[PDB]
Amino acid sequence: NNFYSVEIGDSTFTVLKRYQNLKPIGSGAQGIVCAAYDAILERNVAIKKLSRPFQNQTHAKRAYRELVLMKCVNHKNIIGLLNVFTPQKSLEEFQDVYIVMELMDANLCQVIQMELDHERMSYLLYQMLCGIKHLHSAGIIHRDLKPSNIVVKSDCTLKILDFGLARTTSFMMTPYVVTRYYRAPEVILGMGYKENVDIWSVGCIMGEMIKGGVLFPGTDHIDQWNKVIEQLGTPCPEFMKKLQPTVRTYVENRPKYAGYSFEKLFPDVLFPADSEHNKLKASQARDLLSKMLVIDASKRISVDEALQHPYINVWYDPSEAEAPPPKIPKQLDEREHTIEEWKELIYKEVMDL
Ligand SMILES: *[C@H]1[C@H](C(=O)Nc2cccc(C(=O)Nc3ccc(Nc4nccc(-c5cccnc5)n4)c(C)c3)c2)C(=O)CC[C@]1(C)C(=O)OC
Repeated sequence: NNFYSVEIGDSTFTVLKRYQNLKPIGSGAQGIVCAAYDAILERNVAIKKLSRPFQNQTHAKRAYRELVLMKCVNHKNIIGLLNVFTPQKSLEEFQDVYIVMELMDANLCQVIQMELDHERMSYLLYQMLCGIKHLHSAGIIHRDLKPSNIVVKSDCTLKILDFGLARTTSFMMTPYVVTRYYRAPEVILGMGYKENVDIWSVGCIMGEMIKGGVLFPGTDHIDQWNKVIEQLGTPCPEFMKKLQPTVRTYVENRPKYAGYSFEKLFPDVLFPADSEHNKLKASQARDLLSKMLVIDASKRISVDEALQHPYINVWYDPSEAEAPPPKIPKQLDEREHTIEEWKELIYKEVMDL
């Protein structure tokens, strides 16, 4: 009726007539989405087709949370929901959901390819830190931040696609993707997490921008773990006492590394060179890299203190940082229910807007 279906993008896509010229922009990140032009609002918009959201229990939990969270999150550095629609008119035959949001030119991974400058790099990192603070403002910790979860436009405006792994494993189900490269020590040691875990992830991304490759490439679960202490250093005794016994020895049992200093791990040579100012802000980069790339969680730099760091404080505007916190309605965002009950609630979620 008011919907038309397109067969390109390797699947039948049924959209409102407002969106036309559907062009596939899908990739390795969770889900396959395409690009289209929304005539009514005169803006190009990316649309995602969620296949079988209630197919299984874990599918619904990830589809349900992101749907309620992106609906009620209002931030420049977090992607937002413009319109939500489903072609089916029946809950009984309800099958698929489509998500539309502001289209962006590329992901962080692509921008990492092009080596950048201090002024642009600081702005990219600054935006990520304000997004985390807004999420931590509502009590949300992502624990899955990665260069493929982060999208940017050509004016270097940064947005975050995923809302995290929620509450919890390095062997997740089909909707999730493990992506262990940018994970913290606590995520791999099962010791527990607080809000400073995300600081670790941006540290690996910032180092990846400078170095040009993944800082800690691990073949398996703990090859990453060996990679971390190989360069940063062996954790000092106070940290090793508090881990649970079964892996506490294993941390102690493996070969000890003194570790490399950040000075030669991140040398000034690749940084911008003939400048002093870039060389000085290279000193501003390494000092903060020191404060976030510490395996000990409790004395890690926080995002609030990271946001007021001289490297990042230059862009400090309270609009992005000291924003009003988001409230989530889903009070039981801590629970699971029936597959059929899962299907009905997301159906009610999509249909009231
Ligand atoms: C990074 C890198 C890599 O392979 N990445 C890569 C390579 C080629 C093309 C792309 C790409 O398509 N990028 C891209 C284009 C357009 C958009 N636009 C956009 N806007 C809003 C929302 C979305 C969206 C929403 C949900 C799902 N997908 C997209 N898109 C975007 C976001 C991106 C990307 C490598 O060489 C190594 C592998 C990396 C890490 C990678 O990307 O792995 C998949």
